[PDB]
Amino acid sequence: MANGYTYEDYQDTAKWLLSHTEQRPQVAVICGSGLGGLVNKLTQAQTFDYSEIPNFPESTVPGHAGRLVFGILNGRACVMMQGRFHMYEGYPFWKVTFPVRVFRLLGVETLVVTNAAGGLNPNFEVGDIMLIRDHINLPGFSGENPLRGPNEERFGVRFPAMSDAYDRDMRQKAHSTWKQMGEQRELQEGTYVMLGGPNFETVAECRLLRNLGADAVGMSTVPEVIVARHCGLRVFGFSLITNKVAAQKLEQFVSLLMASIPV
Amino acid sequence: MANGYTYEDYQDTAKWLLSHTEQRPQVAVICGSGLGGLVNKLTQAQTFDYSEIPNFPESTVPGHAGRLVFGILNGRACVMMQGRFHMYEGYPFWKVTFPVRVFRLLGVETLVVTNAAGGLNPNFEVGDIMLIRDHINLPGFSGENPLRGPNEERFGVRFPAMSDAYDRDMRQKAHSTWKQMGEQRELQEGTYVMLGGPNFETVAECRLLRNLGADAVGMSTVPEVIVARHCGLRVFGFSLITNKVAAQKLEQFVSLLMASIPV
Amino acid sequence: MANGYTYEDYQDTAKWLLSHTEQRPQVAVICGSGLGGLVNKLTQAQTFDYSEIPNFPESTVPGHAGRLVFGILNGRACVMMQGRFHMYEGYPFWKVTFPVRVFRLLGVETLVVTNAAGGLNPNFEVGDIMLIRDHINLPGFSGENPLRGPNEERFGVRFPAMSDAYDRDMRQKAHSTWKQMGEQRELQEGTYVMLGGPNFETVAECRLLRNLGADAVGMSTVPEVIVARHCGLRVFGFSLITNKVAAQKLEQFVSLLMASIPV
Ligand SMILES: [Mg+2]
Ligand SMILES: [Mg+2]
Ligand SMILES: [Mg+2]
Repeated sequence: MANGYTYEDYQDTAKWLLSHTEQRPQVAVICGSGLGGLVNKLTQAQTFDYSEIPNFPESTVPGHAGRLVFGILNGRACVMMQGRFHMYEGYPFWKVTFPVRVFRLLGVETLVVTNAAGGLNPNFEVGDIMLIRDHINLPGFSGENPLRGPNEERFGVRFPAMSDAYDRDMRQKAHSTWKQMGEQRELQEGTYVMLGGPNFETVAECRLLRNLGADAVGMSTVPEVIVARHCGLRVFGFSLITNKVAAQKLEQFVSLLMASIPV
Repeated sequence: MANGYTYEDYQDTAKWLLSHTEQRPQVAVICGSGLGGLVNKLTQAQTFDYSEIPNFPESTVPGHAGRLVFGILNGRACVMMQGRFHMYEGYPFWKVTFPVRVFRLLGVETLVVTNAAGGLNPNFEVGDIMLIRDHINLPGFSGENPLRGPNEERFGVRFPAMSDAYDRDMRQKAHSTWKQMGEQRELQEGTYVMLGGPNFETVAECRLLRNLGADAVGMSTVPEVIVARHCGLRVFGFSLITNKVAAQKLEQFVSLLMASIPV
Repeated sequence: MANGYTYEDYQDTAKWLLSHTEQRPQVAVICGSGLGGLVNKLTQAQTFDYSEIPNFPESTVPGHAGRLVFGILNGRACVMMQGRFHMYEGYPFWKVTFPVRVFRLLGVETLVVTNAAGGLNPNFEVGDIMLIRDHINLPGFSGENPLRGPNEERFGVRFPAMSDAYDRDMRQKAHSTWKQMGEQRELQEGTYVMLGGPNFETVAECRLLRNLGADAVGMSTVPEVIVARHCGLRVFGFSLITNKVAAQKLEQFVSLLMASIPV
């Protein structure tokens, strides 16, 4: 589906935000299912319901508060999406990813994505935290892509590379930080595969996905990462393994990682 | 694509049907390609062309009569779709699956799906009947799903499970019944994979599908099963292997199975 | 997505072309990325910008000139698409494939497709030329197909076969011709897989594709081949391996092949 937002639309929203808060975050965090508590660590917090922000889509899924919260996390200025958007809600990817481009226009340089996923790797257990090393974009194979349509050169190039999407340096930082935390369970890492949803997978589908090389499965994140890389944002993320085919722990982990982010 | 039918639309159609026949079926059967003769076993039959039923889509494929027939099959009150709808016809899944929700609103509790499929399992031969044990929804991987869009809580939940889609008890019943039939060829069973169509598969595609764990391939059924499970219908079905990459026999088989359906 | 062009639309465009040139090509060639120089071998050339041809879509990708050139190539009357259309540009397949049906209505009998692709087969090296033996249509698995919607019987059948898409005889001709050329590097051949794009693949995606049996990957061609076969055109093509996950050479090769095309 071709994008319906104009560059000016993104700019209008960014301007509105800049004129409503003194906060100037360099980092943006998208909180997935059951990860909304991450905004509780914020100091000097300022909240905006998605409904009050011009052009913003709305979270219709339970567990997704639908609020944009600016604040200081571990001495770092951040902006968090307390809840996100999903294709299964009826949103084309250009709407699901709208905030990512707005963040770039606010001066954000790093995007942290989080989600709740089903574990396909047999070595994963419920409660595991998997650093996303790579992804498999199934909807993208059929053309469902947030970048579909005329390319906005002011954001990025026509054919963006995706092989280096998840920042290697941050991957290293995450592991070092996990060790400083003294966690008994090792920090997992792997490939996240996105499918449309909303129904849960069949066994045949799960076997298929695992054999495709996927370690975790979900219905989000990938489109946001694609748009982030297209506009030049540094990206890193984690999947909270909510079941085998921790949230508070991940929030703590992300808070410590703020200190490791460059700039 | 987001659903265009409102709950009331389904209700209007169900009401129209209830006011045009005294029949009150507990079972619904969708007859796929070359399986239209199944309506010939019906007693006290009452037919409605899809064109005369408010809100109903139309069968444009040859071999699909495009008629809804109520009647008694093996002493069981049934409603049969003599012909179905397919995505390749240009129908979004919310239109392809419209009748399933109407059946639920008529008081139907069990849905039997049938189709003609190409055999991927090398042990299948033309004329084989494969009980559907599981499915692989390729269109669903890219987001093409009848459940896409706002969830209608009056039908079902936001994230329905699909791993237990094909009723285990009916699976057992089917096998016992097949044995009572004294059939020389064993009743096959496996995973059905759906793809969009309308063109037939290439060899490379067939090898791919088989290696994905699929036993049979077609361009229908899966969306109907997803909608059925979402609204709570018991589901079971069969693929008539029309070629290696029986109709009358399957009709007889389905007639006997009526006695095995609960309620 | 259902086709938006009527049979008459294709006919109008074909009529316009026939009334603007004396050229009556029996062969059509679609020049992919970096293959636009092929029109330089044409004698008695007549060019039409896509923008001046009624109903024609427009090439928005760099390297795609967006011109239709009629001319004589190796004593053979040809019509070449100097640049093509892609789904990632925002075009549904029925627009991407519009020219193919116009060519059929001009009296064209053979379609030669070319593209630039990434090599998945580990035995391929940059600069390799891969004769397309078969394809894997990922978008087609989810229903994204140029044939989706009501079937135009005046073009072809409802369920066209695709297993024999790439003409075997031309495959043989290509190899014989390559040998006459005295090329030191062997002519490769294999399966081309199409995905939507526009972003480049991740490593996980590349491993997946290779394991699916694909030898080369790109974001075009497959839809054109499907439409060509549907309307009865003889089809053959090549992928120029532009990188491992020659243009002038391929142009020379295609020029020699004109003599091998039947009729
Ligand atoms: Mg404040
Ligand atoms: Mg009667
Ligand atoms: Mg001239």
